[PDB]
Amino acid sequence: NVHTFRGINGHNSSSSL
Repeated sequence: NVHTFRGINGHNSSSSL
């Protein structure tokens, strides 16, 4: 979920093509 789980590491590699 958006409110509880942030996602620092997940966005740093998935959003980087």
